[PDB]
Parts: sequence; structure tokens; C-alpha cells
Amino acid sequence: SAVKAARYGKDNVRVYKVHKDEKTGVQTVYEMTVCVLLEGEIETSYTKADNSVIVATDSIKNTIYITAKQNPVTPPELFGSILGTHFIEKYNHIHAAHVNIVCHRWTRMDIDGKPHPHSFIRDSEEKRNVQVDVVEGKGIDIKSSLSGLTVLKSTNSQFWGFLRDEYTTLKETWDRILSTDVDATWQWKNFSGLQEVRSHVPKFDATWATAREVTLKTFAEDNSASVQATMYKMAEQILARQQLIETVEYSLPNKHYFEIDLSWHKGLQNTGKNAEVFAPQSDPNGLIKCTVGRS
Amino acid sequence: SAVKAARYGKDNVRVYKVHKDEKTGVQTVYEMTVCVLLEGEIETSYTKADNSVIVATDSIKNTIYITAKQNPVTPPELFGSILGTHFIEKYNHIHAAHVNIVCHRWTRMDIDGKPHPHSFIRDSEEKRNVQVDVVEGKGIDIKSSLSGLTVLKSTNSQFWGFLRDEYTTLKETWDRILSTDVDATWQWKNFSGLQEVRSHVPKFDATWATAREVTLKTFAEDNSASVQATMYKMAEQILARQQLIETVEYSLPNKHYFEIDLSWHKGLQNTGKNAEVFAPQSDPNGLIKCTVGRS
Amino acid sequence: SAVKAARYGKDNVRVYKVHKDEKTGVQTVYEMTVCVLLEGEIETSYTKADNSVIVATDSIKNTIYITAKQNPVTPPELFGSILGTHFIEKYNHIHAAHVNIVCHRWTRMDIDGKPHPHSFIRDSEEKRNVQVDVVEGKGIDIKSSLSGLTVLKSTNSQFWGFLRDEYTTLKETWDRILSTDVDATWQWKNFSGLQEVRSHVPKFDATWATAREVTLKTFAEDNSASVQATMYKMAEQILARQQLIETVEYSLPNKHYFEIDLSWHKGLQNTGKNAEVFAPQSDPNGLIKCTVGRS
Amino acid sequence: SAVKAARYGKDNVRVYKVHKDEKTGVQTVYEMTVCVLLEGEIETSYTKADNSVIVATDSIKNTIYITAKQNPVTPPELFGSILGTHFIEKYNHIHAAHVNIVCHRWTRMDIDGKPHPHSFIRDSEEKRNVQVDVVEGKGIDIKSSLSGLTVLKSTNSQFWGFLRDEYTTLKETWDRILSTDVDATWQWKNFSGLQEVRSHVPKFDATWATAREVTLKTFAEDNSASVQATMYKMAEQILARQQLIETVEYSLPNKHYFEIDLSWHKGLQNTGKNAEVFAPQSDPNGLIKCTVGRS
Ligand SMILES: O=c1[nH]c(=O)c2nn[nH]c2[nH]1
Ligand SMILES: O=c1[nH]c(=O)c2nn[nH]c2[nH]1
Ligand SMILES: O=c1[nH]c(=O)c2nn[nH]c2[nH]1
Ligand SMILES: O=c1[nH]c(=O)c2nn[nH]c2[nH]1
Ligand code: NA
Ligand code: NA
Ligand code: NA
Ligand code: NA
Ligand SMILES: [Xe]
Ligand SMILES: [Xe]
Ligand SMILES: [Xe]
Ligand SMILES: [Xe]
Repeated sequence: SAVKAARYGKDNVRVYKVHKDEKTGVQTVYEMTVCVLLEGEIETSYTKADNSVIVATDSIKNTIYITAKQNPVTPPELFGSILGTHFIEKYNHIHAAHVNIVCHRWTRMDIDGKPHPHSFIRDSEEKRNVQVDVVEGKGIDIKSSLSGLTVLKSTNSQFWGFLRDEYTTLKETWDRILSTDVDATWQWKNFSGLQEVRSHVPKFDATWATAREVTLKTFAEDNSASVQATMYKMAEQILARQQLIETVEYSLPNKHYFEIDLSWHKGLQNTGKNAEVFAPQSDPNGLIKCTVGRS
Repeated sequence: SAVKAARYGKDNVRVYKVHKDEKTGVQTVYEMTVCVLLEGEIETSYTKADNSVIVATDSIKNTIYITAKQNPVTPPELFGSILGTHFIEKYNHIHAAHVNIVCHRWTRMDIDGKPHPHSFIRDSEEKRNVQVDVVEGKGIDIKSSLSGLTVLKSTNSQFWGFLRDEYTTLKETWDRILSTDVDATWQWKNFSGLQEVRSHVPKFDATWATAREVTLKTFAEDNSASVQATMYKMAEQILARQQLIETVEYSLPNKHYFEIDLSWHKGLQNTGKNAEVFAPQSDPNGLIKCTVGRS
Repeated sequence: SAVKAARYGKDNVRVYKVHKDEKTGVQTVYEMTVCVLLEGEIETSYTKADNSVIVATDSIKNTIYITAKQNPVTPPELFGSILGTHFIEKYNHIHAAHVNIVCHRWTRMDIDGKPHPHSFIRDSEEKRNVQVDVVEGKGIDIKSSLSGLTVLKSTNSQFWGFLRDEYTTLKETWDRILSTDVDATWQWKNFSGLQEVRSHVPKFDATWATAREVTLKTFAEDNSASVQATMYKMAEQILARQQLIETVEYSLPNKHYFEIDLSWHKGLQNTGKNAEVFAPQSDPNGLIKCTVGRS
Repeated sequence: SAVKAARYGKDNVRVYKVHKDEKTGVQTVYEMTVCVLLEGEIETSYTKADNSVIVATDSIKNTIYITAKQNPVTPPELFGSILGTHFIEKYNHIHAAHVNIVCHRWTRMDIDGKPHPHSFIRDSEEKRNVQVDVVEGKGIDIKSSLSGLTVLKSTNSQFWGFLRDEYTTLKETWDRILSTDVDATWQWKNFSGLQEVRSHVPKFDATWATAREVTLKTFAEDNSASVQATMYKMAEQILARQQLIETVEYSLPNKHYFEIDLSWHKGLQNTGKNAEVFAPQSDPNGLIKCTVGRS
């Protein structure tokens, strides 16, 4: 037998950083969960019990904190690239670093119509994420994403004209509820290294904001023919607005809300045009994915 | 042996309701999870296998949907009181109904600065809850609450002057992070029945809004001497603003963020006044509770 | 306003302890999650910012570890009583301690038919729990429980003869699936203090074992007329076997498995006597409770 | 823009099946969660709102139940292959089916030393899983796995001789706790189609049993030099025992248990050779992966 692939590191490293403006007194907080996995010439740790090749996962944890102390942690695409580059430059035998960052929301509170200098609220479990793969001699590959964005529209969704055969019971509909949890990923063109990532720093926050705005507006305004058709419209617009993105991937559950027939009870009308009370279904759920790229 | 207490019913009943304004085209959605447990002369179902006394839990589920179809579901204090009253009036041998409702957030989306007529976002897992106990001959007892409100302040929290003995290692501090998940419950004076609950309908939403506003403002503005002292200030203000509340209960975790000493690494300074990077602790956590009532 | 009730302490304290037999080489591990909340003359910490009355929650955490180092951690009823007693004896102004312990399973592995001296498996998320309330001048109240015991029987459950009215759609049945997660609590007679708890130490493990055995056997063998009737049989037997128990409480979800009518597809028969494939329902669920005591 | 990749289907489909032996009266239950995603000539559903190419996800759900009614559901490798093949054969324009199955444990109860005919317990959240990819013209690729197998050993784990530099604080150790949640996957050689999968049916259950047995024995008996070295030993043995496996992948968290220095309290000795009470750490955790194949 032989080692075909190996990676190891530290997962679930929670990090908080505060920035204090001494002039204004305003404080800004960042909180992340970080994972770093390394690859390289480490096979002998597995095959021969040779620990000399192992950068301890505990040391990887220390490095994450030290790097956060000495560098900006925002945008996460930059922080991830700094962190990954560190490992491939410091250790001759490490040739790839894989950095995953989940950013948690701490939104500044408004008190009496004014932004508070040092108080924050977690407004939703929506996350902003990055996956950064730093590979020696091959540059830096960055996938940016938003996830956990949960939305619902109560009308202006349709689903008719699908294949009907002996396995089909679903009725066609011209008016239904559509609800989903949005997972959207945009993949950047390969960057040659840290200098190039630094040169594009302003684009990271702007593209995240654009992706979020396009997702929300398209969901709200599209008279949806299907989840498939609506998600494609979203992806098309993001690619049109940022030339440095190569692909956009959406993964969307279809979280079903079922009509409840109450006619058995005193002829009560609660279906079709009379539907007011519905039963949200926890499972099963549709799952629709697509990756959109350039012509 | 004898049955000392018994209750049974249906838990985890998910309900969605839509209201459609035909004039404006504006739609408003409500989504809840409901639990209903009944008590009464039902001992024989346990002791003698006498099912004749059992209103099937499946029927309780049907009743929740029918009641939602025929009545407003907001404020939840009203809906819960209607639902509980139904069971004690319909069934001679049922003498108490216990209704728990969790309300999920569906906040109307703003698209291009305008409120959208039929599109909604889940902005946080904060819940608004009610517990309604309807007891035949003893009226209606309502506890209203908010939960899952997660906040953090990065300064203006202190903790010094506590008891020090041979079990104590904690250092006194004049500047720390304070973060918590707020669970706040206000208990209404007993209501004589549904007519009285109806008479106070406007107070329910207003008191929830007040409780939330007082919680946020006090947290943000108090130069906190302890979680204990800050929570008491919150409770005092709520009781002052709504005479129909008898008690306010807060239950607050103290979610710790620890300093990280980096001095071992090239003399790096990251403690006390130089603290920038912290380690959020998943566990253990302080847990502080208090119930405040009137003199 | 006035403080009506207050308690505070440390939650989610994870503790592991190993016992090493030097003679045999056999090692035995225990792992728990502990919560300790205190009450007493502490109102001034809330009302006047007087921290002098506060035993820091951090110190409570230290105390849990020190107490585990110096005492047996099994049975948990004993450990909880030692821990609670410590606080009321050490601190003049603390008058009640509330200790909750969750015990996690680490079951010794069998390798090649022999018990391994130092290797363990988590066989299920079933827990053994204790709640110990130590109140100065009023002794020690102990509630012991098992929870997270998940079982299913595929036949020998019935449910017919229930109330039928205009809210009822449920069909009577003489053969159904019954599945539940068992939560069972036995409450001990009040103990005068630690000496009395020590005197009954062998009864704690034996009663837990009896409660588990009675639950499993009764579930498996009863031709169940309802969840209500089966749970009562369980409780009756436990009370008969341990005179020092005052009450037994069961709380049982009814986790539904629905028939799937496939007749629309080529006349396929999958209901009643022909039912083979079912759809487990995540929600809603029946919830049935009862507390059984002595005549 | 263009669709680069697309797949869609139904996730989280819970299925239960019972087998009844009429001769012996013995019943056997199976419970799974199933996901099926399809690929093929479906781009126009995304780009042109052409639903005619869509097999509704609701119909996919129906198909899972019908297929379970008409076929064995065990071993899951066979059921998954039947299910996937169905879609590529039935629908001309569907060219790949991806089937994921999670099998839940229902272990027959022993009552008074005898196996019960129709009563079952969930002994742990350990799962047996399959991923089956059925691709038209390219056969059937099956990855089998076990996950959620949680183990701990209290001694006979070491970790010394790792790289030490200015980022390192971890002390070398010759005796530590090792605990992990095992995720192990074995990938079968490509099968030409359903006939070939059928021909190997007995190997599926036997290989799962072997993988589990090798994992447990190696964990228990290895005087572990590192997680890396121990996991490699496991993988090597599985590959030696089943020639139809091409690769074995392990993914193992290192769930840390930290010593607690109690020396500050009355010189209490609880480190190194005197360590008895430890603090389990919820996060962060080491994460170690490896894929082992043939020379
Ligand atoms: O077994 C281990 N492997 C590792 O790579 C490691 N790093 N820190 N501790 C460790 N333990
Ligand atoms: O065992 C049961 N008890 C009940 O109260 C009930 N209600 N519906 N089905 C039921 N099954
Ligand atoms: O606000 C606090 N209250 C307490 O009781 C406590 N104990 N440790 N830290 C603390 N912080
Ligand atoms: O938008 C939808 N897309 C689908 O593929 C589907 N299948 N059933 N319902 C559906 N809704
Ligand atoms: Na390198
Ligand atoms: Na009544
Ligand atoms: Na005392
Ligand atoms: Na095909
Ligand atoms: Xe969508
Ligand atoms: Xe607080
Ligand atoms: Xe039961
Ligand atoms: Xe391991």
C-alpha cells in the first residue's frame, strides 16, 4: 500500500479581533471560525511514525492567532491568503495550505437612531465564507461564498409543464410559496500570489455586496418559473458585474409548504385561491444546484 | 400506585398563515411552532386502558389548523388564549390546556429602498414566545418572552470586588468583553377569560417592543458592574412601563472571550490594554438568573 | 421593584476522570457535564452592584474540578450531593445549591471476546442524569433519570376506542409501529444530609439498572393499548421494586411512522396488512406525560 | 454565460421498511435517509424556463418509495445501484444519477437473554453510508463508509518528536488520551452495471464488518505514535483483506482532553503521572486525513 493523498491541520479555531479607533472612540469587532489543513512531504508520518515532518496542529492554532494579531482580518479573502502563504513559505516541505474561514455577523447596534460605538447584535446566522487554496508554484485559488440566507416569497412562484408519467402525482401550479436557504459561491480567477491578491482588495467586499444584492432582488422580483430558472438569472447577473469571477455556483433547497385540505370539517375552504393556512414541511426537500460560467 | 399528574397532546406543530390585502396587494406572513398539552379527567387512559377519555393528539393537531384558519394568529397571546379556551369549553372532562407558541421571524424585504409586497427574510433566529395556561374556573395565565437575542459589547463591562478565597484564580478587571443570549420573560396578571384578554390586545405587541428596546438600550449604555447588576436595571424599567406585568425574569449566559497571551512569541503584546485578539470559549459558561417583581 | 428569586453559577462544565488499578492494569473512565447554580443572600449584587457576595462562577468551575479530584464521581447521586453540600457549608450566605449532572457513556470495548483494559466506545447518546438540590436546613432532594433511550417496535401496538367528533380524522388501528425516546425520572425520598446519602449508595446504581430493565422489558412485551397505558405499567413496576422512590415521571414522544398509499401506481398494495414501506415523520409528534406516586 | 454543471433532485427522504417472516414470526426493520440527484440534458430548464425536461423532485420521492417496495433495501450498495440505474434507464435524457444513503441503527433487543422478535433499540448514532454514482456508459461507482463511531483510549497514545520552532508551545508526551470520531470510506472498483453489483452482494456486508472490526482492534491495540501512524495501519489492513477495494480514506478529528493544573490549590497534584481529572475541549480540534491505495 501507498499514501495517495494526505492533509492534516486544525479545525474549528474560533477567533475574535477588535479594532479601536483612538480618535473617534469607535470600536469594530470581527469574529471567525478558521480551519487550516496542510499538504506536502509528510507521508513518512503515516508510514514510518516519523513525526519530524509534522508541524503540530497545536502550532498551526498558535499561528492563526499570531497572524491575526499582526495583519488585518478583513476582507477574509486577504486574511486567508496571508495565512496560507505563511505556511508554504515558512516550511520547505509543506507545499499546499487549505484555509477555510467562516465569518459570523456582529452588526453595530442603532440606539435612538444613532450607531453605537461598541455594541453589536447577531442579526441572523447568515455567514460570509472563504475557501483559499495556496499551492506552491501554482498561485492562490479563492472561492468566496454566502450561506444561511433564508428567504420566503408568498406568491409569484409557479411550477407547471414538467414531465408527467406513471411516477407523477404532483399537480401543476400557477401560484405557490417559494422558500430557500441560499448558498452561493463565486470563484475568482487564479491569482499569482499575495501581491496580486493585495492589488484587488477593494473588489472582495464589493463583490460580496453585489452577490447578496442580486440574490435578494432577483428572488423578490422574478415571477419564478422554477427554482432552476430563477437561480440562473441570479448567476448571470453576478458574472456580468465582476469580470474577475470565473464561475458562480448556487445550491438551493426547495423548502416545501403544503396546502391543508380542511373541507372534511364543515366544508371549510383552504385550498387553491382560498389557501391561508399551510403546513411547513421539515423533510424531504428539493435540492437544486447549478454552476454557471462564461461562454 | 396512583396517577399524581398527567398531561398529553401534540408538540412541534408547524403552522404558516398568510394574510392578503386585496386593496393594496400587500401580503403578510406568520410562521409558528405550536405545542398543546391537555389535562383533566383522563387517569383511566393510563390505569385501565380506557381510550374513551382521549381526544387524539392527531385531533389536537387538526384543531390547531382549523383555529388558525378561523381566527387571527397575532398577537400570539390572543391566539394562544383562543386555542386553549377552545379545549376547556368543547370537552366537559378537559379542565386545563397548556399552549406554547414559538414565533419565527419573517421580516419584509426592502428592495431599492421600498418595502416589498410579498418577499421576506429570516433576520436572525431570535424568537417571540408565549406560554398560555387556560385552567377551568381559574382564568388565563400568560407568560410572554423573547429568546435567542444574541449581543456583544467590546468594552464598558467590568467585574471586580468579588469574593476571593482558596478556590479563586479569576483576576479582577475594569475592562472586558460582555456577550450573552437574552432570554426575557414577562408574566401578565391573571386574566378572567377571553373577553379580558381581548380588551388588552394592543398592549401585547407594545410590551414586547418595549421589552426588546429596554434590553438593547440598557445593554448598550450601562457601564456594567456585572451581569447581575445590568439585568436588574433592565427588569426594573420594564416593570415601570407596563402595570399589567407582575414579574420579569431574565436568564443570561455569560459567553466568555479569553485573552490570549502571545508574549512567548517574540515578546508580542496582546493582554490588558494591548489585547486585540481573543479566543471565544464555547464552554463552560456563566449562567445568571433573576426574577424581579413589585415591592 | 424587588428581587423575588435569583440563582447564578456555571453551566456546561465538561469533566473527565480516569481511575487506574495498579494491580490489574485496568482503567475506567467517567465523563460528565456539570451545572451548579447557587442561591442565598445575594440580592445586593443585583440591586446595589455589591460584588462582595458573589462567589465567582469561575471559582465554582475550579471547585467542580477540585471536588472531582478528591472524591469518587460515581454514583452521580453521591458526587452531586458532595458538590452541593460543599457550597452551603463553605459559604455562610449561600443557602441552596442546585447541581445537574449529565453522564455520557464510555463503554469498555470487547476485542476478540475479552474486555479491553483501556479502550472505550460511545454506544449511544443515552444519558444517565441527576438533579440534586441541597437546601440548608431542609436536606438533599435527588431526582435521578435516564434520557435519550430510543426504541421502536414494529407490531403489537394498537390504538382504538378514542373520542371521535367533528375534529377527528384519525382511523382506529389494531396494528401500528410504536417508537419513542424515553425520558424517565425517579424522585428519591428526601435525605437528611450527606451521611444518609452515603448510607444508600448501593441503591443508586441498582435502581438505575432496574428502571432501564423495566422500561425495555415492558416496552417489548406489552401489547400496547396506548402510550398512556404502557407507560403506566412501567412506572408501577419501578415503584414496586424500590421503596425509597416517591414518584416516577415518564415523558414520551410518539414518533409517528405513516403508511404510504401506493395504489395510484399500478395498483401497488402497501397499506394495512400489506404495509411494508413507511414514511417516518420528523414532526409533529405526540407528547405524553405522567407522574405516578404511591396510594 | 453557460451552464457548466447542473444536478437536482430530492434530499432528506426518510424511508422505513419492515420484513416479516410468516414462519418464525420474526420481524426485521430497516431505516434510511436517501438523497437522489440527477444530471443530464436539462440545461434548458435553467436557461429557457423549459420544464419539459424536469422529472419533478416530488416524482423522484415517489420513485424511492416504489423502488423500496419492490426490491430489497439491503445491502445499501445494492439498493442504491438499483435506484440509480432506474433513472438512467427510464429517462432517455438523464445520463447520471447520484444516490446517497444513510442507514440508521435499529438493533434487535435482547430481553432475558433471548432476541426479541419485533423490538429494537438505537444503539448509537453510528451510521453506515453509501454513495452510488451511476453514469450512463461508464458503469457504477460505489463508495461505502461508516461514520459517527466515537471511541476513546485512556493511555497507550504518545506524541513526541514533532517539529519545534518559534510557533511551538506543545510539550512532547509519552502518555495521553486519544479520542476520535471515525469516518472511514472504502471505494470499490468500478462495476460494469447492475449484474456485476449483484454478483458481489455477499462482499458488501462482510467488508463493512471487516472495516469496523479492523478499526476497533487497531485503535485498541496500537501503541499509537500519532493519529497519522495509527490510521495508516487501519487502512493497510482493510486493503489487504478485500481485493475489490481500490482505496481507503480515513478522516479523524483529534478530540483533545487537557490536563488541569491544580497545584495553585494546596499543592494538589493532577499533572503528568498524577493526572486524574481532565477538561474535554469542545474546540478547536486536530483534523487528520489520509487516502491509502495500492502500490
Ligand atoms: O496525533 C497527533 N497528530 C498531530 O499531527 C498533532 N499535532 N498536535 N497534536 C497532534 N497529535
Ligand atoms: O398512544 C397514543 N396515545 C394518544 O393519546 C394518541 N393520540 N393519537 N394517537 C395516539 N396514540
Ligand atoms: O458578570 C459576572 N458575574 C458573575 O457572577 C461572574 N463570575 N465570574 N465572572 C462573572 N461575571
Ligand atoms: O422549482 C421546482 N423545481 C423542481 O425541479 C421541482 N420538482 N418538484 N417541484 C419543483 N419545483
Ligand atoms: Na514550502
Ligand atoms: Na371543560
Ligand atoms: Na451556608
Ligand atoms: Na438515460
Ligand atoms: Xe430561487
Ligand atoms: Xe447583561
Ligand atoms: Xe411506550
Ligand atoms: Xe486513531
